[PDB]
Formats: sequence, structure tokens, C-alpha cells
Amino acid sequence: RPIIAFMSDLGTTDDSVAQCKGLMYSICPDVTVVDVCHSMTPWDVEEGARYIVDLPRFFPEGTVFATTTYPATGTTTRSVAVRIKQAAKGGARGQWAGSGAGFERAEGSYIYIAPNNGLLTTVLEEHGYLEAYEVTSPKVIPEQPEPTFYSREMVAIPSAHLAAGFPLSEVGRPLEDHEIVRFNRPAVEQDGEALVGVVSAIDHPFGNVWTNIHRTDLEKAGIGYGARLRLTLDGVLPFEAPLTPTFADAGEIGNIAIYLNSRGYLSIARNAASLAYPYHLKEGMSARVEA
Amino acid sequence: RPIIAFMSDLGTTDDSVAQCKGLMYSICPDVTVVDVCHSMTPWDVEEGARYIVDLPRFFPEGTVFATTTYPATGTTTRSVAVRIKQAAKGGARGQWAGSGAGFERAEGSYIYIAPNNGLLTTVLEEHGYLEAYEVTSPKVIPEQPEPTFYSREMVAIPSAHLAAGFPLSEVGRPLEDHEIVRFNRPAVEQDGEALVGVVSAIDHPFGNVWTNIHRTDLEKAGIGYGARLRLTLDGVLPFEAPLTPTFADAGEIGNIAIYLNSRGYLSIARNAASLAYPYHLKEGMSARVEA
Amino acid sequence: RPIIAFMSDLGTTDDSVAQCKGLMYSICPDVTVVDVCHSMTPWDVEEGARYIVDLPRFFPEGTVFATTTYPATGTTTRSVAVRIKQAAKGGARGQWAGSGAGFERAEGSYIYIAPNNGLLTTVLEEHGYLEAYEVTSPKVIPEQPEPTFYSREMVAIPSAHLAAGFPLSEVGRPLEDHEIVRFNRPAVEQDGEALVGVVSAIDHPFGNVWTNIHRTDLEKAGIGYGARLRLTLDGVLPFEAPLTPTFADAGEIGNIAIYLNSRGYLSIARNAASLAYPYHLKEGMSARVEA
Amino acid sequence: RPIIAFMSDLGTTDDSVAQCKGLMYSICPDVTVVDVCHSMTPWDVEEGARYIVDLPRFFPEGTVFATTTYPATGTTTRSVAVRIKQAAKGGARGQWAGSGAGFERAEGSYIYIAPNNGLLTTVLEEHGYLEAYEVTSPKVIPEQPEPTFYSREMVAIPSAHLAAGFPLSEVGRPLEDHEIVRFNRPAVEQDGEALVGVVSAIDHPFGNVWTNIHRTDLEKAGIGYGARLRLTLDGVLPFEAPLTPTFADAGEIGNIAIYLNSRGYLSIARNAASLAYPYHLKEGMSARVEA
Amino acid sequence: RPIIAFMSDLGTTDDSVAQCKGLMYSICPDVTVVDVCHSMTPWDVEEGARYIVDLPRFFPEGTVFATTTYPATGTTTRSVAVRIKQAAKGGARGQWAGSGAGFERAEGSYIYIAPNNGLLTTVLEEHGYLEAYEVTSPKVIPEQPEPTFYSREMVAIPSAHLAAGFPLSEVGRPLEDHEIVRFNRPAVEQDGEALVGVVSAIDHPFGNVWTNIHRTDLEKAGIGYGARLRLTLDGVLPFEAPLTPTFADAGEIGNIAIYLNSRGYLSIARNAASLAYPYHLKEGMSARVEA
Amino acid sequence: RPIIAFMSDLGTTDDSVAQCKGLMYSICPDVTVVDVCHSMTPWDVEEGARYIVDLPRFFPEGTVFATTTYPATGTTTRSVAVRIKQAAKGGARGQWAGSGAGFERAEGSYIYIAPNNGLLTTVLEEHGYLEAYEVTSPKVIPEQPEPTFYSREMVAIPSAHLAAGFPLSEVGRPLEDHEIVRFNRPAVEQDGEALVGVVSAIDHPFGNVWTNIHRTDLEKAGIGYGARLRLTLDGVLPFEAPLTPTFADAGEIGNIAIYLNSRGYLSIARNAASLAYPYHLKEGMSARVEA
Ligand SMILES: C[S@@+](CC[C@H](N)C(=O)[O-])C[C@H]1O[C@@H](n2cnc3c(N)ncnc32)[C@H](O)[C@@H]1O
Ligand SMILES: C[S@@+](CC[C@H](N)C(=O)[O-])C[C@H]1O[C@@H](n2cnc3c(N)ncnc32)[C@H](O)[C@@H]1O
Ligand SMILES: C[S@@+](CC[C@H](N)C(=O)[O-])C[C@H]1O[C@@H](n2cnc3c(N)ncnc32)[C@H](O)[C@@H]1O
Ligand SMILES: C[S@@+](CC[C@H](N)C(=O)[O-])C[C@H]1O[C@@H](n2cnc3c(N)ncnc32)[C@H](O)[C@@H]1O
Ligand SMILES: C[S@@+](CC[C@H](N)C(=O)[O-])C[C@H]1O[C@@H](n2cnc3c(N)ncnc32)[C@H](O)[C@@H]1O
Ligand SMILES: C[S@@+](CC[C@H](N)C(=O)[O-])C[C@H]1O[C@@H](n2cnc3c(N)ncnc32)[C@H](O)[C@@H]1O
Repeated sequence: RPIIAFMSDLGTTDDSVAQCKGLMYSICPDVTVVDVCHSMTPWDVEEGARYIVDLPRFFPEGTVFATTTYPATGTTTRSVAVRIKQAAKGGARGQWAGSGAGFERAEGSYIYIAPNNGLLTTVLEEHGYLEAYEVTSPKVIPEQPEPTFYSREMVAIPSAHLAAGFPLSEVGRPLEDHEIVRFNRPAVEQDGEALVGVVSAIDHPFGNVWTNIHRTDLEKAGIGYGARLRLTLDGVLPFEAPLTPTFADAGEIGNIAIYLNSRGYLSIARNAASLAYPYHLKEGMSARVEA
Repeated sequence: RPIIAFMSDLGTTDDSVAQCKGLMYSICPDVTVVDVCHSMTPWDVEEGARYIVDLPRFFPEGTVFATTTYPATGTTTRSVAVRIKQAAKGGARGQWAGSGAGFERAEGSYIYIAPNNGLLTTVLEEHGYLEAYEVTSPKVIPEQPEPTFYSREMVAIPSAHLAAGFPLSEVGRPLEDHEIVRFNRPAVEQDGEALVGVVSAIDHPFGNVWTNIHRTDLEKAGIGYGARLRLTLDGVLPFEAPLTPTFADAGEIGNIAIYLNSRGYLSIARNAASLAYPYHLKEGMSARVEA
Repeated sequence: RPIIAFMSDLGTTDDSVAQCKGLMYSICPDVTVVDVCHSMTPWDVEEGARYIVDLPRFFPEGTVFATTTYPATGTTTRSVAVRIKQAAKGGARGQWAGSGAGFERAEGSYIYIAPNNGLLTTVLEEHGYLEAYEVTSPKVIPEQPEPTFYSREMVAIPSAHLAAGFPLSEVGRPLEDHEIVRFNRPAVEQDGEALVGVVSAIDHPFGNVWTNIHRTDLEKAGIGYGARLRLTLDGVLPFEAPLTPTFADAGEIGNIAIYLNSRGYLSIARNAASLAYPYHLKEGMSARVEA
Repeated sequence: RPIIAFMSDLGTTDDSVAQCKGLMYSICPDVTVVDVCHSMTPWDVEEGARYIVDLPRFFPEGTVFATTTYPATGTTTRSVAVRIKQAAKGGARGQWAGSGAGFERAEGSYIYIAPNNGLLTTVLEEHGYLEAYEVTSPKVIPEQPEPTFYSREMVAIPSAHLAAGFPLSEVGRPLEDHEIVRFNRPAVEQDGEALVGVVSAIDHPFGNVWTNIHRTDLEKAGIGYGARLRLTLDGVLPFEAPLTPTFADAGEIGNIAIYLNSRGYLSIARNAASLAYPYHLKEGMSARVEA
Repeated sequence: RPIIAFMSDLGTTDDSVAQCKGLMYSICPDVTVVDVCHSMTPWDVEEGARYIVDLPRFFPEGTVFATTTYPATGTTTRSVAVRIKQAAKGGARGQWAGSGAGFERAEGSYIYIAPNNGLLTTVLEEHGYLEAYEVTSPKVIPEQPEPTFYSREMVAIPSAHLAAGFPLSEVGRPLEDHEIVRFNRPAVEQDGEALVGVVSAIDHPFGNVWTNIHRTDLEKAGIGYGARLRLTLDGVLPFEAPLTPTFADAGEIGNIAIYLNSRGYLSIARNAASLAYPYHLKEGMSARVEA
Repeated sequence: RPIIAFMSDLGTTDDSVAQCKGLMYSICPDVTVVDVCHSMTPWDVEEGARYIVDLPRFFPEGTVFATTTYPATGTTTRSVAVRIKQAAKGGARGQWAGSGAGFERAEGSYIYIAPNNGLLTTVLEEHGYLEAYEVTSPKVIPEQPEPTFYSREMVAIPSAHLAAGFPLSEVGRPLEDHEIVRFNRPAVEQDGEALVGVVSAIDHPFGNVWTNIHRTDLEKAGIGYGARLRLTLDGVLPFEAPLTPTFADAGEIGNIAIYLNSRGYLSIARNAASLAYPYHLKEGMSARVEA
């Protein structure tokens, strides 16, 4: 019962995703295609990365992740197919997902296929990888690929061959590590006893504010739940709350909560109200946290 | 072939829904997950209720409805799982759905799982229930549930266990009726021989206007198809038309139709034009009908 | 493994599409329902037609295409169900889709079911058809159809019966060709050797600009992939570039590309940037191209 | 433009071949079907082998060879489909076919599909193969195959699916070499400094006599063009002549030529007269050559 | 991609068939001409019938069958063109042809054109017809037809006009049923519990013996696979075998097999040896079958 | 849509013709290859000539006629390629072929390519020619031709290049008329006013008898369609009948018809019965006709 989990920049307003799906069922008749999202900002490989890096622990072993924003579509660039190493625990704690004690996932159990444009930068950093190949064989891509639709030609199509059991190492030649394109991720800076980062995302549809300050950064300023914090956004908004597990800990509806989001990152919100929307807070604003 | 029908407030802009689906396929490998919608206004339990109350008659017997907006995520609250009694006829006329005379559905054939925050208020009113349980067993929820994602931890995951055949009565202790939270439904008032309600929803993407005035409220006033109505909105924007089965009965395109929608409620529209959008008509506006 | 590909104007904000899906699973339990889109402008049959005309070559043989915008819902009109002839090659070049040399599809392999309102106009022009029938049998539609929901009653429900093996010729009487409603496609006209048409679509989410000028319009205008073009939009905005296969051929991020999109038509974009959104370009604006 | 080249034992006296072709055009609408021959002695796998071993170098790359005599039709046996390795030079000299220096053919460019009964023995010996699969998938053969017509059910039909782009590896499980049936090729023996073979074929319609003594058997005896040979047949009818390139080198019409045929093998004829017919010479007769 | 499937009595030894083909390509440049056979006994309309009655299910809808033996060539007789009703299932079981569950063929989807000499007797009996016309219009036949070649003038030529889309009903006037010439087919006689018929054909090139006793005649003496039968040929040869699906069921090579042939008729053969040839068995000999 | 019409002495019993076809498709991928016949008596150039002389008026303009019996294969001889002048009317009367008044063909529209051995003798006599060239260029034949297969090397291969647009004048040097080998046609001679010729062919499969006496030989012998004739064959067998247009004019099945065949020549047959086969009549027997 193979699964392809599909994340693209193709949108939800025309038949582009359906074209790709049609081809997935043609190649792998017993497949289940799970939509991740198709709503990302086109060409923002850093946003795309965010929607896919946390996926593996939630899916059955053998799942293929077909992930693509493809601004170099039509050129002589070719996709990269990689078998990751660690499925990786996640969340505010760092645990397996599922009921009971969670579903432990074996190593070497998921494949990602993507343009070689840095989309997989965070996947490779947080999971590692065992093997990586250029996608070139005409067994798994078109001999005459549509120039403006490499997300279909070079990702959707070969993803389905992989789901159907095409050997990974036969899609094309092995890639050396330096041949895999990466974007740089800005580090969280130690700064006195303060940690200095950015708003990484506005968490839609709620308007929560997510930062790039990870639980591990907090876990060696020595900051746990209960700590009284000052989280300054945009240089000029010094929010103050204790770090709490969840929104309702702030008390009355509308009160500020500082918490660790489900991806493991320091976040700020209001309790059952929107923080970001009324005040137009945005990705890219500064975020400093301290006692 | 189990089905879970999934309605949430998680949105369509990141991987949130997909994480849920991954676990659903993990737990119940044979399952089909049907998206109801994920676009509801967060925390608006009355809106969520409208998207789920009409579902049972459409679905195969044995379908599990996983329905969630979870503003109390991370607190000691626990989800409720209920087996409904009557699948219930619906529509403007009150009938079974499907081809021929429709598909009559047996009693006791659908389970809802939701936060215990009133989301199921109208489901329980219109369908009844046979049994209800608190969802607490670590066989069906996580031992260490993610504080900010109870929509996954306490709804998606246990829904998949129920679809996989986990006995409903084993999810946790039985609930007494007074322990299941309800919201108050605004009452249609009689004011002279006029009926006074509210705009319950704008029917996107068309811009039709739905009220909370039911066909039963109309048949108790002796108002049937053919009747000349004055229907007044927001307390100034008035309208006049006979009650007709459908939009085309208003004649020329753009003309006003007053009709019964597919959920059984008095509604107003323009024939193949939008009523609500040009005039910025809105849910919450007063709606008064006089004959 | 029956598939129904489903394109509607029902939106993504309530349970409308899920009601249809529920019944599709009720009638055809082993079906896969693939969403095309549900976001088209309500009642815009020409837009709807664009989202379905290119589908067949991407899908497995036997796929049913359930395609609906139904402004005449609740009237005496009845749907049309047709088995197309040619699956038809497509793309900027004209090819079968898939890996290798692509996947050929046998003739007569796909059925469309649609309101008889012209929605299938371009499907029948591009693919031809082998048989057509009015959809009237109570074996495949309700005896008492819901007046405002013919997209469910007269499209979704009968599509599921067809997917399940119900004989196409038993749905109702055969329709003559003149009884199948058609829309008039706006023709690409002449002044000098400059082609004058329209913007047929903004290609979301990228903001690329699609015209109704086909590859064939360009050949024997003597415009080939080398040609330096002046393209005026809305009778005001002029652009200049050679015709190229893809976006990156423009050079730097932001540069103008005039190209043939993946559906076979002359289009214009910026390279990994949005052309339409910053200039507020729209469907239905005039488009003029000259060497 | 896919080609299937079709060799069978179905004859030319009824509609058998045509039924096969009808299905081939049905499945692969763009296909060209080329008849090799349908006149072979039924069930004679060694004869069929001779009509197909020399074909690849003549055909465009990507050609599918559908080759069948099927005495085990209706049993549990299943056809084999193999992609050959080397297209292989041929003729009296050993060269590529075609104008100029010939058309060199890339490796891995031809598929044979046949009963697994030894028919492909010489194809595999002379060309090698890259992969071989059992043909079992109901995507490419009938669910209820006609018991007496496996030449259509298990060869013609799947050949058309391969020409239409169905992935070879999806026809069924891979075969190990020992699972592909072979016949034993009769060995050319050395008897003194004479070579002892057999008449392998009468070359109709001319009545030339072909032996199984190869040019490589001759060059290993230091026998080249110009050599005076005694070639003895059926163990009594002897002949004497030099080895020459062609028939006209025997001088007057009716004179004996000893030559290398276009398949690379020692042969004997009369110059523009028949050798075999007047004397009723036959395949299976002994053939001994002394220099 | 129109197809003409061509069956004649013109032979394979001169340019007669090529003349007709040349004219087919002249009239319908995109046509594919599929040879059925050209080897029938001249003027034996009953043999001709046998080569064409089984064709439709194997070919794409819209195929034109050009079928002719024309002993009345040069007279004032004119051909008949008919659109058949049922494509009809066939074979030992009675099923659609092709991979999977077969290709279902729509009604009214094939045209036959023939001399009105009884050639179409079995086509009309087993398929039925919707409309029939005399072929007279000089749009589709020569004004001055070659007297000795009506197979070209009155069949080949108009067949190509029909393939190219000439309206069937415009070739000439409608024919009443009684105006269509039929030969009589001898019935299978019930006779005790024995069924009494004839050898209808020797199945070349194998020498299998085909009778006119159909699966339906067996299917109400109550005779299925496994029944121990006595099949007496020529009054004096009481063969005995169980009815089996195929030849190899008889066991050792040479053993007698009684089976249902691919056309649906009771047949007798030897397993991978010829029955008819060594003993000179012939069409027209008696055939009786019983328990 | 290039066509090659292919007449050889290669037979229908091995892969010889398919080797030629493979290369024709290799060189001219969009070609249609039409078989004329491959069954002529090997090396009988006069028989070969009969099968090709009447072809041009039946085929689309631009058709290449590849026509070969090559007993001088492997010698220094080279083929001749000629563009004929007149397409030429034919038949018992002398007309253009096709529906209506027939299809006129422009002058200079067809090329024949043949061994320079007299095979084209009657083609050049009946049609004339505009240009002729020796076929020597390595652009169109092999540099190292297979000695025993010049029908492939020097006819099939160059025919495909000509079909593809290769300029006829670039195949080799122009040939003067005297360098084109001719055979001597046996002349219809005189004793009294009785015409004395030969049986030119047995018209298989019917067993009709063709003489070398043309319609023109008969006119100004004063023999018209009323004339009562005595025709003696082989100097022994006498027959009597009037000259009629067709076989059925003889009356009862079996009666004698003397007529003009579809190629323009005096012939004799039985009405829907074989004249030649029962009496063992053959090509080359004497034929004598008198009023
Ligand atoms: C935040 S979401 C999980 C999806 C989120 N995008 C993530 O990745 O973690 C889970 C539940 O949290 C509740 N929630 C989200 N933001 C909230 C807030 N600010 N206050 C109260 N509850 C909130 C929502 O009702 C939703 O059902
Ligand atoms: C009303 S929608 C059904 C979904 C709707 N949200 C409901 O729950 O009843 C079904 C068909 O109604 C047609 N429709 C909706 N609003 C209309 C209007 N104002 N005029 C004409 N047709 C309308 C649409 O084209 C749609 O395909
Ligand atoms: C154009 S989309 C195909 C869907 C599109 N609606 C169509 O029908 O062709 C495929 C890839 O093209 C890339 N793309 C789209 N527009 C682009 C542009 N203007 N510049 C560079 N890349 C673009 C996107 O990143 C996407 O993954
Ligand atoms: C009998 S044929 C099908 C054509 C036949 N004329 C018909 O219409 O059914 C299919 C395969 O059957 C095999 N076959 C035919 N006669 C056979 C026999 N007597 N024993 C074993 N196999 C036989 C042949 O090898 C041929 O490839
Ligand atoms: C030998 S055939 C090629 C086909 C043959 N079956 C083969 O596979 O090599 C090619 C030309 O050879 C010529 N040929 C064949 N046998 C000949 C013979 N014994 N003497 C002279 N010419 C011959 C024929 O006229 C024919 O056109
Ligand atoms: C004579 S054939 C044309 C081919 C022939 N080889 C020629 O070149 O004219 C056309 C039709 O004539 C009919 N025919 C041929 N010989 C006949 C005969 N002796 N009596 C009656 N009909 C005949 C056949 O049934 C055939 O369909």
C-alpha cells in the first residue's frame, strides 16, 4: 500500500495537481496520494522546506515524499532523490508521534525527491541521508520533458516509479555531498544571556507567531516551562509571559502566551485570539528572548 | 473499507492536516480519509457545527467523523466519542440521499469524535445518540500528547483507532448527558406574524444568504412554495419575492430568489449572480420574514 | 480500481464536496476520488472547461470525469454523459504524458458527465465523442432531486454509478449532436500579421499570463522559437522578448519570458517572479502579438 | 511512432492475425504493425527462432518484437518479455545494416515478447539481455484468457501495451536465467579437417540450401573466399565449387555456387536456378564440407 | 485514425489488393488498412462469412469492414452498406476481447460494406443491424465501374469514403430487410441426447477440426468442461475424450483433445500434432456429439 | 504521408521482407509501406513487370514503387531509379480510377526503383519517363552491400530515402536511354485474320486465363463486344463464345466467358467457376483467336 505525500507550489485553483496525480495512479495503481500542501509561496525554498522537514515520523515506513517548487524548470538541472537516515523525533519534547509511546520509525525508511535547488536543505540537516542520486533515467522521467512543468516531469512522475518499487540507485548516478544544493539558514545568536533570532513564520489560520529559536537553544540558556520571559518582537514589542505548554495557560481569552510549538520552536500567541493579524506582524521581524 | 471524514480548523497552508493523515494511514492501513473542510474560522464552534451536522446520510454506514476546533488544546479536557442514533433525512423536503428513492441508513451506524466544547451540539440535537464516552485510553491517544495539537492527539489518532475496529466503549468512561458541553442555539422569534432570525451563513463561493429560519418554522406559519414574502436584512436592506424551489425561478439573471436551501433553511439569493458580495452582507445580520 | 476526477464550483469552505464524495463511496466502494479543483468562478463555463479539457491523457483508462457548474439547477434540464473518442496529446509540443516515450491511451476510454450547459464544449471539440446520453434514469439520479444541488444529484451521484460499471447507454435516451449545448470560443483575429486575442487566464499562483493564442496560431504566422515579439496587453502595456521554451531562458530573476505554456498556448511571465500581480493583469484583457 | 514486428504460426488463411492487429491498434492507437511472417511450421520453435534472431539491427530503436508459436496455450505457462542487450552486427561480413556505413544501434533498445518455450533461445545467445520478466499482470493480459489463443492473449495484447509505454518491469516478476527455457542447438562437429553440420533450411522461394556451418566456423579453418570446397548432402549427393560472395560468381546460369548467405552461414545454390526443388533437398539432411 | 479491415477473394499473388489499397489511401489519406485475409475460396460466401463475423469486438469503434467475394461483378447488382447493432462478445466463454476485463464496445459502432450476395448473412444474424443502404451514389462509386472488378469499384472505393466520414445514409436508398440476400445455414439437430452437425472448417495451418455445434447447443444438453464425450466424425470415427479447455489437457503429444475453439464452437484436435492432415479429414463431413 | 509500394520475389515464408520494411521505417519514419506481392516466380522479369505496370493511377501522387527481382545481386550492376511521365489510364475501357469520373494524376508524379535488368520494361513503354539515374551514392545505398541481398541494399534502402525527400538526381549519374536494359515483349502475330499470341497469365485464385491480346489488337481486327469467337489454347483445346464485359454474361454457373480483363486484355473464364485449374492450363501456352 505505497504512499506518496505530495507538497508543491502548484496551487489549488486549476488542474495542475490533478495532472500529476493522474500520472501517479497510472504508474502505481495501488498508491495513495496524500496532499501535504500546494499553497506555498512560489520559489521560496525556505518556506517549502518548513512544510516537509517534520513529515517522516507521521508516515508509514516506505513513504515517498514528492516535494517541489521548481523555478529552474526546463533547464538541464535534474532532480535529486535521497533516502534519509533518521526519521527523527519532533515536537515540543522530542518524541515519536502516535498513541501510547508513539510509533518508532526505523532508519533508512523514507525517500524524498525534489529539484536540486536547496528545497531539501533542512531535511538533510535534521535527518541525515544514506544515499543520493541524480534523477536522469528515461525509465522514470520523460524522454521529452515539458519545459514549464518539471514539477510533474521530474518529481511527480519519478516519485510514482519509486512508490511502485523502482530501485532508488537506478534513477541515475550517485551525487557527492557538495553537488547537493543548500541554502544557508541564519543561526540563532547567543547575545549576553539573550537568544536572538527571527519570526520564521506566521502560523495560519490562527495568527500565532513562530520563531527560529529552538527548544535546544532554550535548553542551554537553561530555560524551561515556568520561566518568566521577555520576548521582544520587531525591536520594539517587549512581550512578557512565563513559558507555558499551551495557549490556555495564559488565562483569560486574548492574553499573551509564550510556548513551544508542535515543531519544537519558541512561539508567541494570544489565547484563542489572533496575535499576528490585527497588528500585521510578519515573517522576518526580529525575535529576542531572555529571562 | 473504513472511512474517516475529517473536518478541522487546521487550514490548508501548511502540513498540519498531512501529519494527521499520516498517522491515520499508519493506524488503519485500509482507511480512506475524506476531507470535509479545514477552512472554518478558528474557535467558532457554531460554524464548525454547520459543516458536520448534515453529513451522516451521505456516508456509508460505519463512517467515523473526526471533527475539531480545539482552543482548549493542552489542558485536562478530553475529547468525546459518540455513536449517533438516527442518520436523519434532510434537504428542503426531508428525504434520504442518493439515486432512486435514496439510501436509507440504519440506526446507530455513525460515530463522531470531537473536543468536548460544544462542537457536536447540533449533531446531538438532530440525530440523537446511543452512547458517549470520554477519550482517555493510551491505547487510542498519546501518553505524552503534544500540548498545542490536540486536534491530532485527541481527535485524528483516536478516530483512526475507531476506524481500525477499536471498541468504542473501550476509549474511556461513559459520559452522562449533562457532561457533554452544549452551546445555545439562537431561537427564531415570532413578532406579530413575522419570524425573526439571523443570517446564519454566507454560502461561499456564490454569495447566497442563509438564515436560521427552518422549513418547519415556515410550514407552521402555513408558508409553502408560492407564497409572497418580504424578507428584511441588517435591519434596513429589504427584499420581496415569492418562495420558490430554486434560483432560476426568479426569471432573468440577477433577479432575487427566496428559497429553501439544501440544508432545509430559508435563504435568499440572486439568480446566477452574487447577492452577498456586492453589498457586503454578513453572517450575524438580522433576518426578518413577513408574509 | 475505478477513478472519478471531480471538478466543481462548490468551493473549499463547507461540506458540499464531502456530501458528494460520501455518496460516491456509498455507490462505488472501491472508487478513488481525485480532486481537480473546486475554486472556479461560479457559473463561468469557459473557465471550467479550461480545467478539464487537458485531463484524459494523464489518467488511467476508464476514469470518469465528473465536471459541474450548475446555474440551471432545479429546472427540467438534465445532465449529459459522453464517452470521448481521442485521449489527445498535449503540451507545448504535443505528446503523450508519462515517463519514457509516454503512455498511449486507447480511444473511447473516458466518460465525462456534466450539466448540458456548454461546459464540455472544448472537451468535445478537442477529443471528439462516440456516444452521448441524457441523464434521466432513476437508477442513476434521485427520483426527487434536491432543487438547489444538481451538482450532487445530476453529476456526482450518476458519476459514481458509471464508475461502478453501470452501462453508459442505460442512463437515458441518446442525445443528437445539436442537443448538446456549446459556447462560442472567442476567435483569434487579424490586423496585419499581428494576432489579436485575449488573456484567457492568470496562471496562479505564479501570476503568469496565458493568452488564447495557440502554438498553431503561431506556426504559419511564421513565429518559431527564435522570434523577437512585441506583446501588448489591455491595449496599453507593451512587452518585448524572443519566444523561448521556459522561464529561466530570460536570464536574470525578474526578466520577461514570452513562451508556450504546458497546455500549448502563448504566454508571458517574469523569471521566478510574478508578472500579473504587480500590474494587476486579468483574464479578459486584450492581447496583441507581433514579430 | 511505435513499431511492433509480429511473427506467428497463425497462418494467412483466416482472420486470426487480424484479430491480433485489431487489439494492437486498440491498445496503442499510434502503432505500426509490421508482419515478419505467419507461415512457420506450427510448434517448430527452432524454425521460428531463425525468423526472429536477425531482426533487431534492421528496426528503429524501441521496436517491440511479438513472436509466437504457442503449443502450451491455455496452460499455467506465462510468456516472457526481455530487453536485449546488443543489437548485433550481421550478414556475411558482420556489419550494421543500412545506407552509408550502416545504422549503429544502441544497447538495450529492443524488447522481445514470446512464449517461454525456447523460441528466444538464439535471440538470447547472440544478443544477450539486460532484464527478463514473466508476463502476468492483468493490466497487460486478459483476466480470463481464451484457452486456445495464447498467441493473442499472452503475446499480441501485452506487446501492444509495451509499445504504448507500459513499463516493462511492471508486466510481472523478474525471471532468473535458469527459468527461461532453451532448446539445444545442434553442434557443428570437426571430423578430420572436415566440418559436419546439417541443412538448417531451404531458402524459399529460390530453393537455395542453408547450413548451420557459420562464417566463424570457416575462418577458424582458414577457409576464406577463393577456397575450393567439397560440400556433401544427405550423405550421398556431393558438390564441388570455390567459396564465392554471390550466385553470379558460378558463371553460367544453373552452375553451382558455394557462398555465405545474408545471415552469415555456409550455403549452396545454383545461379538463377533452384537447387533444392528439382532434387527434393530438405532441412534436416546432413551437410559436410571438406577443403 | 480511421481503419478499414479488408477481407477479399483477390489472392496474394498479383497486384489486385494493392490497387484497392492505393485507392483507399487516395480517398482517406490518414487511413490504416488492416488485412483480414485474401485467401478464401473464391465465391464461397459461407467461408467468407466465417472470416468476418467475429471481427468487431477486436477493432476500435468506427472501424469499417470492407468484405467481398463478388461473382456478380459487372451486373446491375449493387453493394449493401450496413451499420451493425451489437458488437457482440465471443470466444469459448462469450466475453469482451483485450486485457483486464476486456474492451466493451458500444452499439451501432461498425460498418460493413459488401456485395449483396449473402456474404453478410452471419454478421446480420449474430450482430443485428440498425440501418442498411444500397451503394449507388457516384460520390462513392465510379460512374463507369470496371466490369470485372466490383470488389474494387463497389467495395474498396466506397469503404474508403465511409472511413473518411461520408454519411452512411447518403450512399443510396434504404434497403428493406427482405432485399438483403441471405444464404441458409444448416441447423444443429437435436437427436436423442445427441447433437448432430458438420465439420464447418479445417483450422489451418494446424489441421484442427472445427464443427458448427456451438457452446449454446452444448449449453442445453447440459455439457460443460469435464464431460466425457463421444464425437463421431464422418459417420465412422467415434472419438472419445472429456471436453477440455485446451489442447495440452489431452496429455501426451498426439493425444485427442475435444474443446471449444476461440470462436465458441465444439472442436477436435490432437495435442501439438495435426488431426485433419494425415487422414485427409475435410469440411462437410458429419459431426455428432453425445455423452 | 509518403508511400512506398513494394513488389519483390522475396516470398512470404521468412523475415526477408520484414528486414527491408524495418530499414524503410528507420530511414523514413512517417512512411506507409504497401505490399503489392512477394510471390512472383523468382527471376521472371516479365511476370514481375505485369504486377507493377498498372499501379500508378491507383496511388497518391508522390508514391515510390520499390520493385525487385535481383538475380545479378552482388555483382557490379547498380539499380536504376526513374520518374515516370504519364500515370496512364487503364482497365477494359481505358479510364482514371476512383469514384465519380475518377482521379486524374499529374504527370511526373511517381518514381520506380528497380534492378537495371529489364523489370521496368513495360513501365517505361506505357508511362514514359522524365529522368533516370544509376543508383550509386553511399547516401542512399550501403558502402559495403550484402552480396546476396541487393533487393534490400539497392532497392528497399534507396526507395526509403527517395520517399523521405532525398533528391532523385543525387542518387547517381544520369542514365542514357540505351543503358536501361529492356526485355523483348513477344508480339501478337498473324495467320489470316486470326490473332496468335500466348497465355500471359493464369489469374489466380480464380483460374481465369489472360492472353497477351490487347483491346487494341481486337479493334481493327474488327472484333467488338458482339463478336462470336473461337479461341484455341495450347494448340489443342478449343472454346467458343461471344465477347462480353463480364463473367455473369455467360449465363449459368460454369458457362464460358470470353472477355476483356481489368488490365485491358482478352481473357477467357468460366462463370463463377475455374477454367484453368481443372484443365491444367498454364502461362506460356499458345493462344489463338478468330471470329
Ligand atoms: C495550532 S493547531 C496545530 C497546527 C499548527 N499549524 C502546528 O503546526 O502546530 C491545533 C489546535 O490548536 C488550536 N489553536 C491554535 N492556535 C490557538 C490559539 N492561539 N489559541 C487557542 N487554541 C489555538 C486550534 O483550534 C487547532 O485545532
Ligand atoms: C448551491 S450549490 C450546492 C452547495 C451549497 N453550498 C449547498 O450546500 O447547498 C450547487 C449548484 O448550485 C448552483 N448555484 C449556487 N448558487 C447559485 C445561484 N445563486 N444561482 C444559480 N445557481 C446557483 C452552483 O452553480 C452549484 O453547482
Ligand atoms: C508552471 S507550474 C505547472 C502548473 C501551471 N499552472 C501549468 O499549467 O503549466 C510547474 C513549475 O513551474 C515553476 N514556475 C511557474 N511559474 C514560473 C515562473 N514565472 N518562473 C519560474 N518558474 C516558474 C513553479 O515553481 C512550478 O513548480
Ligand atoms: C489455434 S491458434 C488461434 C488461431 C485459430 N485459427 C483460431 O481462430 O482460434 C493459437 C495458438 O494455438 C496453438 N495451437 C493450435 N493448434 C494447436 C494444437 N493442435 N496443439 C497445440 N497447440 C495448438 C498454435 O501454436 C497457435 O500459436
Ligand atoms: C537471396 S534474396 C534475400 C532473401 C533471402 N531469403 C535471404 O535471407 O538472404 C535477395 C535476391 O537474391 C536473388 N537470388 C536469390 N537466390 C538466387 C539464386 N539462387 N540465384 C540468383 N539470384 C538469387 C533474388 O532474386 C532476390 O531478389
Ligand atoms: C477478378 S477480381 C480482380 C482481380 C483480378 N486478378 C484482376 O486483376 O482483374 C474481382 C472479383 O471478380 C470475381 N471473379 C473473378 N473471377 C471470376 C469468375 N471466373 N467468375 C465470376 N466472378 C469472378 C471475384 O469474386 C473478385 O471479387
